[PDB]
Amino acid sequence: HMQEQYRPEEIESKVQLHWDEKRTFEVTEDESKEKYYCLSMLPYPSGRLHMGHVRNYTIGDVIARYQRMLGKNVLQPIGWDAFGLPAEGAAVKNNTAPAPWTYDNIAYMKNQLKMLGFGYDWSRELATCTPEYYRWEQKFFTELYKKGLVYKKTSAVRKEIPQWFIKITAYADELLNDLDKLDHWPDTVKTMQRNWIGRSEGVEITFNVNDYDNTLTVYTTRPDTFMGCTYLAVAAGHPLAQKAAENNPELAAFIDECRNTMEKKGVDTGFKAVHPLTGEEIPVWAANFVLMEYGTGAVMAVPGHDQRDYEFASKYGLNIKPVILAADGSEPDLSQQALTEKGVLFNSGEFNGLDHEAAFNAIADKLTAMGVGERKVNYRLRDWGVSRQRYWGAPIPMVTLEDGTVMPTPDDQLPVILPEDVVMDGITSPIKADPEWAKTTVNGMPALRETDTFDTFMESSWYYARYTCPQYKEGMLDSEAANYWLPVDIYIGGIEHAIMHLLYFRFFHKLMRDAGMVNSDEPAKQLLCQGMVLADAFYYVGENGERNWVSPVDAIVERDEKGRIVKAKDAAGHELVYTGMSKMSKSKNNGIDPQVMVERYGADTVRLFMMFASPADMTLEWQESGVEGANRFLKRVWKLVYEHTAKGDVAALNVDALTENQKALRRDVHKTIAKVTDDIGRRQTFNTAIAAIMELMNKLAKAPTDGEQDRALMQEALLAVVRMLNPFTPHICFTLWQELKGEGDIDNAPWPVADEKAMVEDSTLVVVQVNGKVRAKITVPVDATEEQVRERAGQEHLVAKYVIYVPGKLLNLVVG
RNA sequence: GCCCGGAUGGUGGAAUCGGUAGACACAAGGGAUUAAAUCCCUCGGCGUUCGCGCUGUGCGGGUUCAAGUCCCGCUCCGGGUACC
Ligand SMILES: *P([O])(=O)O[C][C]1O[C](N2[C]=NC3=C([N])N=[C]N=C32)[C]2O[B@]3(O[C]12)O[C]([C][N])C1=C(Br)[C]=[C]C(O[C][C][C]N([C])[C]C2=[C][C]=[C][C]=[C]2)=C13
Repeated sequence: HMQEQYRPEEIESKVQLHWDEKRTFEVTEDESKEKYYCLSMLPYPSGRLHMGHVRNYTIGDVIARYQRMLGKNVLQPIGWDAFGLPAEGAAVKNNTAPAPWTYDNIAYMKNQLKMLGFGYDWSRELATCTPEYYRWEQKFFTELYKKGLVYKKTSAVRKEIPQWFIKITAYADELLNDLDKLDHWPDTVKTMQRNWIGRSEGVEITFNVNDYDNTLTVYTTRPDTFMGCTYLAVAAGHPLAQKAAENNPELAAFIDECRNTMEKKGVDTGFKAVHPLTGEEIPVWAANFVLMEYGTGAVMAVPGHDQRDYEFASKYGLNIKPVILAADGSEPDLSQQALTEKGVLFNSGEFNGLDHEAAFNAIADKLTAMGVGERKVNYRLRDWGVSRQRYWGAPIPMVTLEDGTVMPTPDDQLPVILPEDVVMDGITSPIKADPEWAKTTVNGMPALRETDTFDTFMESSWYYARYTCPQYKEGMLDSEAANYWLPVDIYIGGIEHAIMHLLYFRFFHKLMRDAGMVNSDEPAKQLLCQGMVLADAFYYVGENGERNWVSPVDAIVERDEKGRIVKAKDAAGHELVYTGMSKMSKSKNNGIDPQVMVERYGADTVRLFMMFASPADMTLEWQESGVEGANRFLKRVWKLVYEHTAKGDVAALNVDALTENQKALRRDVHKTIAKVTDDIGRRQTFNTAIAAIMELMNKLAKAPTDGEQDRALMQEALLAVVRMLNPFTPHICFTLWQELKGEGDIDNAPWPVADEKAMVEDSTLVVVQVNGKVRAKITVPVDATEEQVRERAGQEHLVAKYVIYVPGKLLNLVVG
């Protein structure tokens, strides 16, 4: 009783309900099956899904459904990165609280994800704003504090705000070195992490300052140039600069100008530091290019060999000394710029003649012996600031006794619950505004608990591991369950997370490994960064000179003979400027609502277009015509199955009794199976895999369907096609598999395997070239020798008119 | 300015660690059909006797029998970034 028309509104919600009733995608830690952990970055509950979520999650679902078909035990989890700033403002504007707003958004977006047919294990679903989740990061933060990895300090955000830090710098070498294990991670992401880590090898040099109580220590990556140091430079916010700023209004003004935010700017402090090797006095200047946060907040200036110092000394008349020769051993030309390149020393006394590595070592060694030097490794990577002065976050489990002592919240008081029934005044966090909230009792003593909450990247740093044991009440992780599934096989997300989430979850993994929780070094094997979804963008210039962005749907376009947009207007008469394909946005007004598209064409059409239009890691250009083309293709697949099943049951296929035509058509079915298998599994080229299925569908629509063996071959092809399309379009394929009388549910059906005997080509095509230009195309047996292929090539008349040989492919003959 | 990318028909894209350039789809133009929609052929440019011939992967070069693919440049494009 198959329907003639393909109507997704009659197929999809029934097929989705079936997946919920049968718990089809719910998995456990089954040791008899090879596991596969396919993860996609968890969504933030903003209210509605965007095309970027649809692309990310379709990619993940294609892999999870295919890996299942190969007989693997697949974990495809989903959850909600539910804490965050956008709930705080939306609660105020909508006269509600961040919690019911978030839970309403989770419920609406969850329905949207189900309407897309993503095969998630919904029993492992998590909301990171529930105490059942954040209680484990609170307990883990108390353990890190006891391990010496957590400290508090006032840092600059400009306001100096006291913050909680986790020492990520204690793991920097490992984060850096373990990038060489990440062969299935993109080079871009790895480069961004190497650069963001910024490992640096140098020397700390300490100086004595005349009429100043403390010493002054600088950090240098070029100690070889120490004899060409003519002055020192400190940050504006540096202690020495602030001491001198009292008897200096010129310096006091500069420090304030710096605080109230590539040109150089500086004021001489008036302090004189003594060069440890010459005993000479050099001035100490306050500089704008020196960061207080990096190293010691002070540098040694060698204007002759550092370009920042060159421009600083040239502007302020400071001394520029040459101490490094140019590559050819000649003295450098410092009249226009600094000599940056590393080389042999001169004007360096006992250090003359030493090459770069020898000069670096000898000067570092000499100073180290004198007590005024020591090698130091610094990192651009700053410690992880994890606290926020915001309400909608997980409470920090730290307390301050009346004693003045600071300690973690005791285990028997965990979790520190964030109250959800609150009224937001927009100005202050309800847990800060109510003075009684922070008043607690710890170790029998009155205490004030932390009112700052964790930043949301704390919950996203370990969610991937919590999906392995989401209802485990005895700890953060069940090591047995975690190690069964971890590391993640493929993590699908965006490159925009390279140096934030993609680095924090690597660090968090190692902390868990070092706590005994996991037995692996890295959280994810392969990282697949999907590209942005693009849409056309138009704007008109208003009478006031303002740009008003118009949605492409609202643009009436005029095209040339070659279909390119030549002129465009809107229904109001405004002349539109087409800007091309760009990132979807609210500023550009060109966003496409995936819910509008799923209701218009069905989830399978939307799913298939996004996998077909472009390679997963490249940008996708949203085109209405391309989505309609995908819709038409699914209707052609439906039509071929409708007509085939309308002819009743089929006979058993006999490969031994096949016609020359019937065998060649079967060979194309099996060669397609092999290509689609390699494109989805090994290459991850879903577009070429869908193209191969479309090419085969074109052939099947031309094949005869009258005759026992024609109908039996068509049965083998339609059962294979429906299974190959299933990861992309699971709802239509679930239904078509039932119409074709396939065994069980297509979700539990095996992935089609190519019959090696069906793909034995008895002959091959040899392109015959003479001087590289193709002149002939011949057909020779696959078992033929080179002599047989050359004799047959010579027999061709056009070849005869006019020696490299590739078996079964090419034969080129250079003209002599 | 720096870093890392990228450049193939009218468009998205294919050609998988050199060997038939443009698969597959969209757009367009013919065909069936009483406008839309769907189905069926044609389709890089130029020339053509309509058979095809010549050329063609941003621009120059190099290795090679052979380069879209590998290497060095120049131009244009894109994302990221801020004296560490
Ligand atoms: P990092 O490690 O990288 O760096 C270091 C350096 O820098 C400086 N500093 C220090 N500290 C500081 C702060 N705080 N801020 C700012 N800055 C700073 C110093 O300087 B040096 O080293 C160090 O020393 C010397 C004298 N000035 C020198 C020279 Br003679 C030369 C050079 C230098 O430095 C530079 C480096 C930077 N960068 C890395 C560069 C580059 C970039 C890109 C490309 C290439 C290169 C110095």
